[PDB]
Amino acid sequence: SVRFDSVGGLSNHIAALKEMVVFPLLYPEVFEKFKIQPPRGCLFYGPPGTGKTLVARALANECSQGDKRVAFFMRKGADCLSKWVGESERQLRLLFDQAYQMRPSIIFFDQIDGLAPVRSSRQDQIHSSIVSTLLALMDGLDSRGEIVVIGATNRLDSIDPALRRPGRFDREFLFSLKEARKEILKIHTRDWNPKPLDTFLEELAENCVGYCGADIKSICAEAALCALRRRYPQIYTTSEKLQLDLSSINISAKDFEVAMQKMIPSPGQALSTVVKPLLQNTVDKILEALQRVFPHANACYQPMSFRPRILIVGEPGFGQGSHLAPAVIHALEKFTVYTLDIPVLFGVSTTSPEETCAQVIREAKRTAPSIVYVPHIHVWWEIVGPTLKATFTTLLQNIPSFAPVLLLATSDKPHSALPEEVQELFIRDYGEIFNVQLPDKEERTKFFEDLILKQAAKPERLKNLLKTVVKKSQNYNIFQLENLYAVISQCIYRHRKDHDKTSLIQKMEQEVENFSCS
Amino acid sequence: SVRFDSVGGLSNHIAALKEMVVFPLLYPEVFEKFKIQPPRGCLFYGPPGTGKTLVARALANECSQGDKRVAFFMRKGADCLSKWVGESERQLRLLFDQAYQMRPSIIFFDQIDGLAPVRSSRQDQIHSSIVSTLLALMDGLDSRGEIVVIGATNRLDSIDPALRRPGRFDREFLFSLPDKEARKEILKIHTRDWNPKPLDTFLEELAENCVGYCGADIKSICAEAALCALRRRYPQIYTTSEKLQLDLSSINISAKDFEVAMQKMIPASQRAVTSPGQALSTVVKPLLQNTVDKILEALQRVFPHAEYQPMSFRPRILIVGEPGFGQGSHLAPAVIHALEKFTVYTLDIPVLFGVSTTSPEETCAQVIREAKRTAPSIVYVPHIHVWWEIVGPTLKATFTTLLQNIPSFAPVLLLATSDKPHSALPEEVQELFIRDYGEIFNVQLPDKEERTKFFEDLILKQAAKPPHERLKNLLKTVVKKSQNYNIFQLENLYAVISQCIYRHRKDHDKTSLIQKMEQEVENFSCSR
Ligand SMILES: Nc1ncnc2c1ncn2[C@@H]1O[C@H](COP(=O)(O)OP(=O)(O)OP(=O)(O)O)[C@@H](O)[C@H]1O
Ligand SMILES: Nc1ncnc2c1ncn2[C@@H]1O[C@H](COP(=O)(O)OP(=O)(O)OP(=O)(O)O)[C@@H](O)[C@H]1O
Repeated sequence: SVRFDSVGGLSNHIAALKEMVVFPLLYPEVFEKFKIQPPRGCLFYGPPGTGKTLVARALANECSQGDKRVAFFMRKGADCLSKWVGESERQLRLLFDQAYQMRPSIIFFDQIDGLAPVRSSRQDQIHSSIVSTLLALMDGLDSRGEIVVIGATNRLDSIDPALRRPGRFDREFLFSLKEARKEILKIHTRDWNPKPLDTFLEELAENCVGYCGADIKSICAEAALCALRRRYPQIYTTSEKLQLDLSSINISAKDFEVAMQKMIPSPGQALSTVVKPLLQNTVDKILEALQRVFPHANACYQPMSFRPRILIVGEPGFGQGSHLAPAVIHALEKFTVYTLDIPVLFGVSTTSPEETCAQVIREAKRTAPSIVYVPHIHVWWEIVGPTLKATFTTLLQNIPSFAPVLLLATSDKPHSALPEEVQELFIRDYGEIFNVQLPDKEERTKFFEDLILKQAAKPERLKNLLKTVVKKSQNYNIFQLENLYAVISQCIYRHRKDHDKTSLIQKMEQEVENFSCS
Repeated sequence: SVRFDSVGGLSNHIAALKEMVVFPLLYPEVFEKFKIQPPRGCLFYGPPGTGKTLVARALANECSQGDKRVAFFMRKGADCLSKWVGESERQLRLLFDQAYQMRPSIIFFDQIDGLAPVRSSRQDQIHSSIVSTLLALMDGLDSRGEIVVIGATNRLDSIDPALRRPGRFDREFLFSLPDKEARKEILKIHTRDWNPKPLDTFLEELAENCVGYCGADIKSICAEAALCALRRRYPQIYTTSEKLQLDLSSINISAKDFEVAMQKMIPASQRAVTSPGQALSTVVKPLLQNTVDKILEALQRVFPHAEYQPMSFRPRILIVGEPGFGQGSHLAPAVIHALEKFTVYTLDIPVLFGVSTTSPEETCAQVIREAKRTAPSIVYVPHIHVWWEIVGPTLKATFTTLLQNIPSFAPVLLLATSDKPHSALPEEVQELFIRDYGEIFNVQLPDKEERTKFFEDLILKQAAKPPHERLKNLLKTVVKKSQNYNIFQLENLYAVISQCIYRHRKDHDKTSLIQKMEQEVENFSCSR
């Protein structure tokens, strides 16, 4: 039922899997020209929840539909278990021949852990002969095509070590657990009478942090199930269905949100729904400046730079590391990010801090371009020992000059107050230091539109009130603004069940005048 | 016998279970359009003695004598094992087929771990064969409709994960320890058929005390008290070989019997651990209940999540009082105990250093991650004036940087107490607590009425029982002369007066010790 249309996000995995597995089986005479000798053993491995067997079934559909030029047999290495001496043994030679009498073919082996476990002194002589003669079945009945052994498992070490030898089972395909999620939401709701809004589904996928595929459909089914709970609360404690129209179970804005809150669900995090219209301008500005310094976000017509470096400096309480920098990291996605802070350096024992400080830089060198994050450099410099500072400096210096790896750091004290070793590390004469500024008047004006007023009247003079709140908030930092918002929004809850107005507005207007934060 | 009546306190897993057993048999239409396909395997788990077998017995009786007809089939741990090589796996299939031929039926398995262990290569192969042949015919349950198999176990871990899969066992029910309202129902249930029915106010007065008990513990004390009353009424029976004569009507159960019965018993869950929470003793309650109330209402004002959705923003608070004001030894345990149902993780010197082989930063890491996992949660840090001047700078930096990562609106409270005032407190800590948040409380000395009530029980009520105005004068002068004392000194004076009262237990006339009482009352001197 799936022909590469119920798969979301896997734009690059498909190209690799088809080119090195199916195409050599789809076009075997081509590789006779150069003698590539493609491997005869392939695997699907990764964390659970990646949907490994469905890909094999899709390959079966692709190969079977047509002229039957390449085939596929579906097999499981966990239901192929026979409690007899050698009866499950014939399954592979017949299968490696049944798929060979009608070759080419791809044979899937789900959970080979049971059919071919680790033969040992505790395992049955049955399974001992099974595994021995079984590896004899595969390494002997291969090496000329056109059978490519594809298997799946949850753990890589759950395989008999004699299987993974030269000239035997070799290849491994990494399946991992957000760009896939838009495609997933598009696909899995292909036939829905209450078709949700595209922004509705995008918010759904945004709020489904940590889910991998199956639970993505599970939440949708659960949302429908609780929709018929909420629209029809009388389903409990009622007689047989007498009059129920099964069309008012339509999913609206609040249905999935009440559905999401009924189960438990990196230094990059976008702003909240309340914070976005306050710092979005500054995030865009810093992104633009970074574009200017860092062009990656002999021969010409190729981007090049000289040691990408940048420092965020702002007065404490300006949210330069509390809200800005993780947001910038989130905005500059599709690049590897690697932090270096105290709980990641001292948070693991059985290792010297020097032992991990080299691994991050080495592996970020491997995957250039990469991002290294060092928050609160003004305090991180005074916690490490004398050797760590020197090791950090030498590791940073050993980078190539034209390597497009960016150093991102944030600070609280002004640049002129830092230790001198930091000072002769940034080039303020260049574009390497960015300043954070207080929000302007429009942002503060638009920060209070929702509560004043789009929900208070939900079942004048307050406008003067409104401007007074702004008339005092010219020079308050982010934390004071947000705490003020929370304290005002509390009173709105305080009189939910008071239809009579002019008494709640009195208490709001007297609390705002009473709010002293000098 | 029992029909869903004696089972009280849950009231929620019964509704979802008749929907499993009865509703599909009566309403085969709601499951038609939506393709509901209700699940067929339930997995009872939880700490022992909280149910999960009483429910099975109630269900068995309900289906035996409810809507005819449903059959009950049950095993005891591991009975499929036989001596021969073929009957070990054949009896299972035989009884399973016998159950299928008797549709409809219900299958009950208890002690799953005794028949379905965790498969591995470090154990015998016969168990591997039996678990495989068990999960074989279980997977083919869709074809053999109207067959439901349920399981009762105690250890979640000791089950092979291969069975805990959609297709075999996709549903689990957790049976945890009961709460106050549920305990009241349990006490009402187990004393139901008592001829002098006790009054309800006594029942929840008692149920306030029971904090760690379960079903079995609650049941047992109702027999312990009866035997204690039996002993109290007729203490001539034990040292006797021959039978005697009893009237059977002089026996009556009083509150003292319950008190002494609870004295010797120990809660089942606390036979290997002591929780970091205590409630005020009876002698102290009329001296700090008001302040516990005021702290509770203030924290409710700042942290309203304990009253569509209340909003909170990094709730914090710090109780500050003089050294002798009992802020770290009485008030904080009271606050932690009055806010039940909240998982609280503590953090003090016997926690960071009280454990070996683990550097303090590691322990802080597990603590903070597990406090974020189950929110709302409480972090306990007592004596912050001392916890801070002993730890290394690295630990301070880790502690400060690891709580800045929290979601702003999460209902996570920081709880701490101090002995020095806020101003003298280290400045680099004072940024965590800001006055406009209302995070600062000052414990004050109790007023005149509180002392008057505190000493009112000793005099003049205890000094009146055989084995008046002068006592009023003595109370007056004592209440006057203790107007500048802290909690420790007050309870010390209480103790010395009580001891002097004890020392004249056998004096048959008063007025011989009133002069004593007054004389050591003057002999008291503390001066802080
Ligand atoms: N990434 C995914 N995309 C789509 N469907 C998925 C995904 N992951 C899981 N599913 C669905 O949930 C089911 C559970 O996956 P599956 O059991 O095959 O994975 P697993 O956790 O490795 O378990 P096991 O190997 O024991 O079967 C799949 O059969 C499929 O229906
Ligand atoms: N909610 C309850 N109401 C009344 N009695 C209860 C309750 N929970 C437990 N009990 C008492 O506990 C007794 C036995 O408990 P039960 O066998 O149900 O526990 P279990 O956790 O399944 O046992 P175990 O783990 O030891 O196998 C019951 O006979 C009953 O007296």
